[PDB]
Amino acid sequence: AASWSHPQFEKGAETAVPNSGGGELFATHCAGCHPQGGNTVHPEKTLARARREANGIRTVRDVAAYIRNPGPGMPAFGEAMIPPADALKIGEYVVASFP
Ligand code: HEC
Repeated sequence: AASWSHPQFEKGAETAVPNSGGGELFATHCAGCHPQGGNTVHPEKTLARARREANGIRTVRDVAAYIRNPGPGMPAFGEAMIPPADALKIGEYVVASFP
């Protein structure tokens, strides 16, 4: 934006980003408390499939919903921090990763 800079018709360059990967997003937002799918804050609440499913957290979209209003000691993630597409990726990684 110099004095001589011209108007543009082009728009939306800002949002032309790659889709982030689930593993990286997990490492960034979750692995601190859930390393290797465990739980360092509440030891009984691991991400092991049977345990997630005991509370009805069965699918990718169950994960992506759970993080919006989770249990004590876990922060809630709203949609500015973890947009819907990113929530799905994190759900995918949880389901693909922790038996
Ligand atoms: C620590 C500050 C946490 C961060 C960051 C994340 N989680 Fe978490 N998680 C944490 C606690 C203390 C608990 C137990 C809450 C309770 O009910 O007592 C959990 C639980 C989960 C679960 C399972 C819920 C259940 O079985 O009832 C899941 C599926 C889960 N957490 C996923 C998850 C994801 C995907 C995160 C990053 C986006 C994440 N957690 C962050 C502690 C913390």
